[PDB]
Amino acid sequence: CPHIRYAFQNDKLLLQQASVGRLTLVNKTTILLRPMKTTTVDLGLYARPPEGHGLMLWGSTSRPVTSHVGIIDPGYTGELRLILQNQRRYNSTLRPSELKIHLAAFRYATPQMGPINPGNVGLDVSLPKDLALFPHQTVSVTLTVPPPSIPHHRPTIFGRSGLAMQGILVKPCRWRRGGVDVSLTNFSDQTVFLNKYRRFCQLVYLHKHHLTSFYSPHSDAGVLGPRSLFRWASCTFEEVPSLAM
Ligand SMILES: O=c1ccn([C@H]2C[C@H](O)[C@@H](COP(=O)(O)O)O2)c(=O)[nH]1
Repeated sequence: CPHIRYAFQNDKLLLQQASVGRLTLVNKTTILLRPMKTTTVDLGLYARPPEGHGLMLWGSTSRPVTSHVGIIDPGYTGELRLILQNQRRYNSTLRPSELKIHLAAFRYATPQMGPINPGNVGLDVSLPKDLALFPHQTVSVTLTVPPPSIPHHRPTIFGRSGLAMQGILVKPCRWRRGGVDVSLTNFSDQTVFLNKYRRFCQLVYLHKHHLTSFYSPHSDAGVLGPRSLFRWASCTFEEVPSLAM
């Protein structure tokens, strides 16, 4: 893996380290999460993945907060943001050091082809039926028609940022042979009506090397869960201050 070029400037976050292909930031200040609303963290972070790679952005905390897992497209030169949701019906705070923010790369592949719909990592997946997502509840839907097989890669499902901003998170998961149950959780106070054919998540083909059952400083259960640990590419971070905007 060639360098991940990056820039970082934000006095409210600490760069903890950039090690074995993962950069980790921590919050220096208290972050307040209102209930029933999105909290976004403007990271002051910019990054460009080497050829053949995308970037994965995720948050980790033991507090009752759920973060969107962000798929970062290779041509994206804007600022990175972390999108957070409050699990509780009261204010939740992340005191300094309670939030870790991780960025790391991965190889991905793209099929040439609803239900599965310019350089983006993920292909949009459409809703097979209308769903009403009531406030503070989860709704699940099954995708059974298998996506194209790509040698040495594994299909996986992630959310998109647009729905995350409206309080709707997708739990990322592997799309195995036999089908996948996709769970959408509404962290808002508003019932959201998603209609048939609406894009609701994205299919991403990770190189098989990026899923492992082994725990180490090279993998993390925070992305797709504890069965399918995410093992990022072993790239080097290279600071390029000019990238900051
Ligand atoms: O958590 C995220 C997810 C995405 N992005 C940026 C990088 C992506 O290329 C772009 C669009 O993301 P989606 O709408 O496809 O999620 O926004 C973020 O800053 N944070």
